[PDB]
Amino acid sequence: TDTTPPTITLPQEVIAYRGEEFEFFVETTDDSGRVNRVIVRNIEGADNSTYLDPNWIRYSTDNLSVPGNATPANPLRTRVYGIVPINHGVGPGDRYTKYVRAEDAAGNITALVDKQSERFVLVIRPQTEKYTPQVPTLTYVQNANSLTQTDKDAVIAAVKSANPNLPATSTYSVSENGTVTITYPDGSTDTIAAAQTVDTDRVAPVFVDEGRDYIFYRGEEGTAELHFYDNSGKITNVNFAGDLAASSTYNTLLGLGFTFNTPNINNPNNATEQNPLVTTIRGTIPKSLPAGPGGKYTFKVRATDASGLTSEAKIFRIVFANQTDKYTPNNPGSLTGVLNPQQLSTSEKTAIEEKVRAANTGNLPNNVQYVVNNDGSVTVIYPDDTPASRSRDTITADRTVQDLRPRNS
Ligand SMILES: CC(=O)N[C@@H]1[C@@H](O[C@@H]2O[C@H](CO)[C@H](O)[C@H](O[C@]3(C(=O)O)C[C@H](O)[C@@H](NC(C)=O)[C@H]([C@H](O)[C@H](O)CO)O3)[C@H]2O)[C@@H](O)[C@@H](CO)O[C@@H]1O
Ligand SMILES: CC(=O)N[C@@H]1[C@@H](O[C@@H]2O[C@H](CO)[C@H](O)[C@H](O[C@]3(C(=O)O)C[C@H](O)[C@@H](NC(C)=O)[C@H]([C@H](O)[C@H](O)CO)O3)[C@H]2O)[C@@H](O)[C@@H](CO)O[C@@H]1O
Ligand SMILES: [Ca+2]
Ligand SMILES: [Ca+2]
Ligand SMILES: [Ca+2]
Ligand SMILES: [Ca+2]
Repeated sequence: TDTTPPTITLPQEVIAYRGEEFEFFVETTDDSGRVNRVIVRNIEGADNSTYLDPNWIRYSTDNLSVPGNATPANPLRTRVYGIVPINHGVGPGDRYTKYVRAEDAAGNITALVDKQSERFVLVIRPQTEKYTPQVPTLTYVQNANSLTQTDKDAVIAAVKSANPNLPATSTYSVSENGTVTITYPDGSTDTIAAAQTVDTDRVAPVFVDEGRDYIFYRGEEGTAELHFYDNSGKITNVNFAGDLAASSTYNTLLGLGFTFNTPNINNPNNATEQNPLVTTIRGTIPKSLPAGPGGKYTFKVRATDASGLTSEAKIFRIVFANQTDKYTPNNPGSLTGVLNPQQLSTSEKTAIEEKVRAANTGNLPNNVQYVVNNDGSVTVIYPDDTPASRSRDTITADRTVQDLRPRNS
């Protein structure tokens, strides 16, 4: 008959964190295939004892005392689980050696032998041994020895952002110099040193487009996109009117009807090199301003970061261009026969103008003017043309006129 007790397989050590749920499994088999009892108990007590302390160590075994419940293929599974109290000690003696016994249906029970038979040690550790926080992105501040509440909130946010797997019940404290204390729910802590959380902001924002000339064609609306970034990733102000000369130029452009829009100025993380802050300048230089050496506005812009560092005044320009600088007429698809190449008739001029018109729809402005000259060359006058800033193209008479005079006999 069966004289062999069941075989019990279980972890020798189970680390359980203070405050948290723990669970592990004990596996029991027997050659009979049936196990009738699995017991977790204190060493103390008579052979029949099932007294077990602490009260929060719990166990359960589904399928007890069922034929076929304890085979090698399908071992009997006993769950050992509980919640460690939040105020349990985590000292070296905060451990429990408890004994697991099993009995088959023939009554064979595993022997209970102090420090030798089947047992586990449940070891209670602080939550900080489970969690290792990651360093945040550096927060750049005006004074790393005296953080503002805004600085501290930013460090906490950057620590929480880099630590999505820490307990949600974890609290964060930032000291005057940026040292971060993370307090887990059991009162254990981690520290992130100030060197890994904050540094002094010593670099003013950068105007990426310093020195750039933005071309605006007279009489056509244009835009200029200006880009800024800071080492902190944040700009708080862009200032085109930092002194009298700058202000004058700025207000002159406003006077022409331009707009300046920097929509992300109040957003966080609005100004990195990869994703810079963008100021868009939109407007039209009217034709009443001529192009030429003086046909320009030289601006000065400054940008300030959240620590109060303001860049030097940095130059960019708007430079005016005539429309002829961006348009090139297409020649007519055929020449027009002329009886007298030195003096076209009205009908010949009309025919040329029509061919030049047809060749240029979709290319030149719809409000260009064509003047067919007496020799059949065509003056193209763009709508920004003025006496002070002529804006024109010429199509030569070899591209428009074909002499029809016969050849001698
Ligand atoms: C009460 C007594 O003297 N009993 C002895 C008995 O001693 C127990 O033997 C166990 C091993 O079989 C352990 O060595 C027990 O020590 C520990 C443990 O379980 O590891 C030490 C831990 O530090 C302690 N944990 C805490 C938080 O204090 C636990 C705990 O007090 C108990 O597990 C109760 O939950 O105990 C040791 O106490 C053994 O020596 C037998 C031999 O026959 O004689 C008496 O029964
Ligand atoms: C208008 C004025 O006299 N402002 C002076 C200021 O002198 C200005 O300083 C600017 C640099 O910050 C430019 O050098 C200004 O010159 C230009 C320019 O912007 O490039 C010359 C251009 O030809 C002119 N454009 C047109 C279409 O006439 C512009 C334009 O007049 C201005 O930008 C409008 O404000 O100006 C230069 O004039 C400087 O001298 C300060 C010192 O306190 O005093 C006034 O603000
Ligand atoms: Ca057996
Ligand atoms: Ca830790
Ligand atoms: Ca900065
Ligand atoms: Ca042209």
